[PDB]
Amino acid sequence: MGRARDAILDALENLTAEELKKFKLKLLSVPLREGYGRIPRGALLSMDALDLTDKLVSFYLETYGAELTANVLRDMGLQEMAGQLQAATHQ
Amino acid sequence: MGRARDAILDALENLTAEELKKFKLKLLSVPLREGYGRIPRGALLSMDALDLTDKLVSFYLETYGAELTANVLRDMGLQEMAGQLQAATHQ
Amino acid sequence: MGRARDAILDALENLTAEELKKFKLKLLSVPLREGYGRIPRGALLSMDALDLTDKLVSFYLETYGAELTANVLRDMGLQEMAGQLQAATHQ
Amino acid sequence: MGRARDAILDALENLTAEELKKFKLKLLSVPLREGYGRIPRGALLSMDALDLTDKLVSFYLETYGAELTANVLRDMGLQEMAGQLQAATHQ
Amino acid sequence: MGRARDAILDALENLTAEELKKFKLKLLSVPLREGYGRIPRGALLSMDALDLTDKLVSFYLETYGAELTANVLRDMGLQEMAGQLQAATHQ
Amino acid sequence: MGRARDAILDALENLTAEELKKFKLKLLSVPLREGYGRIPRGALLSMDALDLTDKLVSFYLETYGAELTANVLRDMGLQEMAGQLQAATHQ
Amino acid sequence: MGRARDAILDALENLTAEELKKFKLKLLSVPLREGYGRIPRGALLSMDALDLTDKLVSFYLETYGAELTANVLRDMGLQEMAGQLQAATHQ
Amino acid sequence: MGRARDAILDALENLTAEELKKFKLKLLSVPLREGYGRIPRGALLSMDALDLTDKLVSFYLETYGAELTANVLRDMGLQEMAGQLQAATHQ
Amino acid sequence: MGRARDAILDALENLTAEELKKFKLKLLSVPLREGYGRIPRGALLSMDALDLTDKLVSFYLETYGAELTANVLRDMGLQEMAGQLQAATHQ
Amino acid sequence: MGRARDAILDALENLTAEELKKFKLKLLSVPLREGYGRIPRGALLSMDALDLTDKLVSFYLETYGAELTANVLRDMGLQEMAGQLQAATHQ
Amino acid sequence: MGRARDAILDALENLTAEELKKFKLKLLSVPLREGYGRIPRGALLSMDALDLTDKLVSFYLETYGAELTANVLRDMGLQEMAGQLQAATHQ
Amino acid sequence: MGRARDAILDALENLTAEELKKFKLKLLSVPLREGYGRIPRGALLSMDALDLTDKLVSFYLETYGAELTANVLRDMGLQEMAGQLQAATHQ
Amino acid sequence: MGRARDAILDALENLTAEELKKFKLKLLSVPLREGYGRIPRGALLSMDALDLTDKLVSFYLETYGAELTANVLRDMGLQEMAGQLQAATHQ
Amino acid sequence: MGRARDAILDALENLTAEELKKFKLKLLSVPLREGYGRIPRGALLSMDALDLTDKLVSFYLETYGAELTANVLRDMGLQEMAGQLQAATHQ
Repeated sequence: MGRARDAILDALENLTAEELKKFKLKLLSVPLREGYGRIPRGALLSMDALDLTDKLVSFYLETYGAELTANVLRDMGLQEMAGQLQAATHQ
Repeated sequence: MGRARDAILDALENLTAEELKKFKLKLLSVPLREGYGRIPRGALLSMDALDLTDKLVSFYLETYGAELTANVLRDMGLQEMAGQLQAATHQ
Repeated sequence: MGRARDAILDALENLTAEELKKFKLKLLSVPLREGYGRIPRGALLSMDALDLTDKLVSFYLETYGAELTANVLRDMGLQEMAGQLQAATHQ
Repeated sequence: MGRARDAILDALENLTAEELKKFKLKLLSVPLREGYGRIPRGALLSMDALDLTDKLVSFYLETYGAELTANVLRDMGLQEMAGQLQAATHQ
Repeated sequence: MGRARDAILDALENLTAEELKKFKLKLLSVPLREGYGRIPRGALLSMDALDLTDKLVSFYLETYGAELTANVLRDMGLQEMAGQLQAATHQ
Repeated sequence: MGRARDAILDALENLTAEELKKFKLKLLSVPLREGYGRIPRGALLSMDALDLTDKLVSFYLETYGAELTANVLRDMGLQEMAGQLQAATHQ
Repeated sequence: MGRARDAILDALENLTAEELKKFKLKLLSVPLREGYGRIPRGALLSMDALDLTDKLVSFYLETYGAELTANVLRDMGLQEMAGQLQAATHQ
Repeated sequence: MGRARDAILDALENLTAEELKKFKLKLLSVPLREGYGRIPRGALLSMDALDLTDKLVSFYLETYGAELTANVLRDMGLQEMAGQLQAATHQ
Repeated sequence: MGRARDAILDALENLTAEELKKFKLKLLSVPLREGYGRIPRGALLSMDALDLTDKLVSFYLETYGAELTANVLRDMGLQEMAGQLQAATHQ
Repeated sequence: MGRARDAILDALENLTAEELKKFKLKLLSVPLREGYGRIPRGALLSMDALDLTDKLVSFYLETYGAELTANVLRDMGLQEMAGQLQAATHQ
Repeated sequence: MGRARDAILDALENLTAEELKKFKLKLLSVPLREGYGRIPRGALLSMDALDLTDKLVSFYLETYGAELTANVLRDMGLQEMAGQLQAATHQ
Repeated sequence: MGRARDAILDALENLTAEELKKFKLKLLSVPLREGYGRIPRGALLSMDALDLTDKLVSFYLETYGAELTANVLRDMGLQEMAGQLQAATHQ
Repeated sequence: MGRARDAILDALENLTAEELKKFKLKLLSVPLREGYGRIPRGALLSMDALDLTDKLVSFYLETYGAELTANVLRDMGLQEMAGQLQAATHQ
Repeated sequence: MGRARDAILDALENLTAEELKKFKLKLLSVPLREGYGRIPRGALLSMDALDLTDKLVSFYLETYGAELTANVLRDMGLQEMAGQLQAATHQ
């Protein structure tokens, strides 16, 4: 088990209830590269942090997941945990 | 065999719980073309999206089932799902 | 997918509690184009801004949804942040 | 089978949570004509409006249930929804 | 749907706190014609102007609502917005 | 079955929050006649008006409940609503 | 319901602050008929004129309430205003 | 088969899970006359109302079951619906 | 259960709101006998008069609560309120 | 079997959640005598009054459970409920 | 964001508590450009200078708001502070 | 088990929602020695005092929780309640 | 707990709104002993005498707080109230 | 985490309610360099000082947040506590 599955989940556990749903809604419209699908919306409106992390690390690998979450956090206004996430992923 | 069984799938996979029950409840009252039966009341209120797609593609053919769900989608006001679904259907 | 969902949300994120209440109340009587239903009252009076975005998108696409929100905002007095909304939607 | 499945859904979906419970509790004492029984209390006290439509159409025929709901609404003070639904049902 | 809902809410938006509660209290004793109930008191003393518009149009018909509000406003002394209200509603 | 179900109904929604809590607190101390126990306190501090009616009618007779509510009602000061409750229940 | 609720409030708006609280304080010591309670002090020490009228209606009906306010207003010196008050109430 | 199997069961469907839970909990402590055992603890705490009635009528005959249910409902606070139960049982 | 719950009650709504904070501030400091604890301070800063009565009856029985209320009420110099309260309580 | 099973029963529905939660929290810290374990940490924080009653009676003796509940109730300040329950248990 | 929202702010806190009232009422009669609504009275007659600036910038354009404020302040007679604020605005 | 479970919890419900907010706010900022992790804020900003004590004892033993609470409470100025806190701790 | 809570209370009873303002403002500059913080400005500038006593005893020892109060009243030249307060506090 | 979490908090409770609102108002227009977004306005104008600092850290990092707060506090006029906070920041 790569440590990346952990260094990402700790990021979501400091996000409040009012903002995590904003995050997950924003996830529906984030840009995607070629060869990668999107999580279905019907299941989308159901996860908490841990199982959402599970499906992100499943459909997306550790790397592209890391950068996509970093970018989307930077988009929504928070770059602070984005910075430490960047540091943890890059090293 | 037309891949529409997957189109109806991700069409149903992108929609949540409070509206899928509305979907099936409306399916009990939508008009049906001749030569076609209606799904029995006994079990219908229990199966998931997967089994729903399975039965609709079994009893009804791909075009008829797809257009039926499509009309139901415009019935609830959901056209964006219906639009991409019809896009997948006609071509 | 279209970045309109990404754009529109910012408008509702910059309104007070009573402002969005007036918004949703006026939404019940706005004119509608042919073939478009209206969101039911019992639901709309409970969800927040982002959920309201989700349902308006599910009912109205990027173009019609954007224009109708712009019309409502121009009706209620905000022509300015609606101005950047319509500017972003156009390009 | 009667189309009344939709209008009754249309009525229940635009009414708030505080008044749907008023509806269901008032259903316990509305007069009932011959040949019909009254819905058990315990089951209804947790189930939603659409399933309520389901059982009321099951035990009571669509027309009778329609005027029953209309009588409850004019009893509880809602007139315009009652009028629109009775217009849909009568013709 | 009828534009009269807006013609009521916009009129009530220029009423001050002592004005609106005096309006609401006199509403408890205004004469009512046959076939129409009265708003319950306990909840009435809590919700705001827009909520009040919703309830009055729910209990009373948008036309009938227009005349009853016009009557009560003329009764309480303010004749200006009564005039603009009747002008807007009549056509 | 007796209309005491909705006869008492309008009684609670014509009195607002600060006195309905007084109502239930009085209920903890009003004397009870033989063969009937007192409602558990933990549930009373959480039920609303409708749940209050449901519990009191379930545990106390529609008649006996009518006299109980009337007595506690004019005991706390309100005789008028107790007035039409007297009128409706006893006739 | 009786017009008295309107016929009473008309007394309180033509009189300014120092005498309304004098009426207020005299209310604590006025004689009461049997079977009638008195407004709680700390509760009464907060409302305005219209809420005071509502409280008077809550404990006292149109007849006894109007009579007692008329008697007190006569007692406190202002004789004419009680004049048109009793004129409106008697017929 | 006696119709008492149906008679008793009508009591269960108007009792939701909470009072159902206290009912089944008290069942482990209700008084027992000679010649009668008690329902096993393991099967009790998970089983639905219909099967509760089934083992009620198997372990205990129609009469003993009738009075034990009447007594336990009276103990838990419901004597009205228990009242019609006992009225049906005696005649 | 003693009517002191009703008795103590009417004392708190006959005292001004500016006083009740001084009331509770003294209550969190008055001497107590053995075997009885003191109210959690943070909660009493948010309870109302009714909730204050509820808590004092919950921790202290009707009697001891009566003497403590009398002692604190005479301590602040309020002679009339203390006299009427003790007259109600002692007999 | 011992009727304290019922007594401790209504020792809990007379109190609501926010004191129930601190009660069950202190149950993790109440003194334990020899031969008795403690309720497991994982499950304890999840069930309602009835279920925790079941577990405490299974783990602990009716006399032992009753006395420990009395002690912890005295610890949290509720004295009169403790007194009546201990009166029931002793005789 | 334009400094015009700020540029009005400092120009307003040197306006005494009485003349902001006449300023507010005068705002209800100022000429308005087409496509622009008028600020609601019920709100406007209650906020301070800060919130008045907030809603005037929201409803009216920052350039438009600045010029209209300069015009109206010139209308009442003040030329010095009006001159400095307009000088700050245009350049 | 150490009695600090109570000795901490009692320090919290005797202070209102305002100060516990800055308490929990500083908790994610106070220094930690090595080997001890920090409670996530995402769950933190929605818990009560009880759950706060629970997680503090979970992550940190009774002693370390005791001194951290004492020191942070000193930081926010409360020296006396914290005073009996250490008085309980060392002895 | 110390009676110093009560005395300081009526140490403030004869202070006018103007002198208590001078009191609190000079409390912002009085020297303090080590181990004690300074009162937050925004909070003090809105609290009353009672809340001021609450905060000062919360942060400063009853002995320490009483000595500081004696000192500050001595600073302003207030001799009589300071003398009686210090006489009460010392013994 | 950097201590600046409280080094900003202490700068907020020492200023009154009348000026924190115009502080957050000015925050709506502060200059921002690239990579830094602006807090949504609607949610902004409802938070307190603590939540204000929370999103100050959430949107902007420690040094950036501290310097922007220093600049804005210099801009609004207060020079003393601004110097205090900046002195706390740099060293």
